[PDB]
Amino acid sequence: GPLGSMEDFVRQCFNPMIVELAEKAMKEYGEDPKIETNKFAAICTHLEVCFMYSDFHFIDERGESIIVESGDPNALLKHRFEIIEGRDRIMAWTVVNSICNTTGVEKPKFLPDLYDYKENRFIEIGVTRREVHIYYLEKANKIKSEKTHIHIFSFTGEEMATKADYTLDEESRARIKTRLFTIRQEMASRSLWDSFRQSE
Ligand SMILES: O=c1[nH]cc(Br)cc1O
Ligand SMILES: O=c1[nH]cc(Br)cc1O
Ligand SMILES: O=c1[nH]cc(Br)cc1O
Ligand SMILES: [Mn+2]
Ligand SMILES: [Mn+2]
Ligand SMILES: [Mn+2]
Ligand SMILES: [Mn+2]
Repeated sequence: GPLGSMEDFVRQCFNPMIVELAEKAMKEYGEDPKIETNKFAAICTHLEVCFMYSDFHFIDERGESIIVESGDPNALLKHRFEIIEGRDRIMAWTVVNSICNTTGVEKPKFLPDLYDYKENRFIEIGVTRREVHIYYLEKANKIKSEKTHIHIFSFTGEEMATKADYTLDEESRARIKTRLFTIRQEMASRSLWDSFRQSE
């Protein structure tokens, strides 16, 4: 088949909000999305997974975690997760500091992806085109904050999480895995996958 451009793929297959946040992040770190294109797709993918991990998860009036998949959550519901990824540096640390000095949870050395108000911990999300165990160890060795929970997804459906604690129900994680499989399949139709996989 014809070889498509990763640029076209990203713009067609991700929400404009996600694409814009990804471009802003790459700029901040001095990478050009029109040149590091496999990286731009990876950043979008990771951001989307962070959002999906958060979606539909609330804390109810009794303080219990619940799932609301309709469009309207009753006004008394609280989002279960704080999303750190996607924010610029200053705002991201502002949010982390607020959580920390409030909940008593200790300050991570690197910006994590999420904070879980049910489990009372930061989460680092990872999305890998390689074996989940290898990537898990890489993340763990990088942060070693060792209060930060790590949850790794691969494009082929494997997961690895700290202490075999997967935080979410199967259905939620299935949504994420389905999305990753969709991304892989579409890239493959455009002959973009092989190179995207090998670039990590
Ligand atoms: O948190 C980030 N680190 C590095 C890159 Br490139 C993009 C991010 O959002
Ligand atoms: O937290 C992350 N930020 C950006 C990238 Br690319 C990967 C991450 O795990
Ligand atoms: O995730 C990010 N979003 C925006 C900026 Br600027 C930097 C990030 O790491
Ligand atoms: Mn809301
Ligand atoms: Mn970021
Ligand atoms: Mn992050
Ligand atoms: Mn991450």
